[PDB]
Amino acid sequence: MNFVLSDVADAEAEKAIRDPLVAYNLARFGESDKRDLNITIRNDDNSVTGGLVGHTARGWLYVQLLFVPEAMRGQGIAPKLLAMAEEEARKRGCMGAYIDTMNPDALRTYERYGFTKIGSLGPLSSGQSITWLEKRF
Amino acid sequence: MNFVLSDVADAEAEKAIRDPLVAYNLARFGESDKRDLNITIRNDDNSVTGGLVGHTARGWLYVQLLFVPEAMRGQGIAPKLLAMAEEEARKRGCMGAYIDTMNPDALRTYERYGFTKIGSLGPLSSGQSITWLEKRF
Repeated sequence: MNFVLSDVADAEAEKAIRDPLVAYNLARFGESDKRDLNITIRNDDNSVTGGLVGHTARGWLYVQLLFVPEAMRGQGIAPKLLAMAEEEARKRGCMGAYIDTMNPDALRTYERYGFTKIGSLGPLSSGQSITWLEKRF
Repeated sequence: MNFVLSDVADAEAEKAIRDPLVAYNLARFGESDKRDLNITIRNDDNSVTGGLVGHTARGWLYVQLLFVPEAMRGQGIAPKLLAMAEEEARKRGCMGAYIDTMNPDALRTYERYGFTKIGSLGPLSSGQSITWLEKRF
């Protein structure tokens, strides 16, 4: 058996590791019910300028990406995206949400919104920390 | 400005949110130096049967996926994959590694290896918890 180290992206190799791990997790822990949850912010010509990317699985919303366009900052837009995601997650029957960040301004936004820190690590090479937060419904 | 909720995967929409967030993070927090780190376990005909998928960024190794084939379990293979990843991460000048799991047997493996819990949440709908762990070099 050969153990091969690589530093390049490879879709087929990554799939060949992900698929059996997913199958293993299904067999052991039951259905994940993984379902995407995105909110796009779109201008007059339907272009995506920002939004939220996440998903619900195993009763929890994970927010993966959130971007607010420069022109729309300081205007409750990030909280609006979080509120739209939470509303949809509650509809799907979720028990809570989680989120992570290295940005102190995003961290403040999430905390004001109602997330509570669950752990952190750092520093990163650039001096920031990663913080994980949850919000139980 | 239109806020559009969706529950289907969309590469172009997700890219249109990820790219400016990456550009924002570069401008504010400097270079990430994101670099893939994979280890494939390959049989005699070069097929991937398992391995580790991760990356290094901002001084830290993140292990995203780890799968050991059924025939190779209870044989120090998951620790071997972690050791190969750590060796490469140290070479790249990383300060530490982090990892997460909902599998109590994977959690035990990671703890024995030398990871230490940084936080957790749960329960999930299926009854398990998510645990995050770190290992500082």
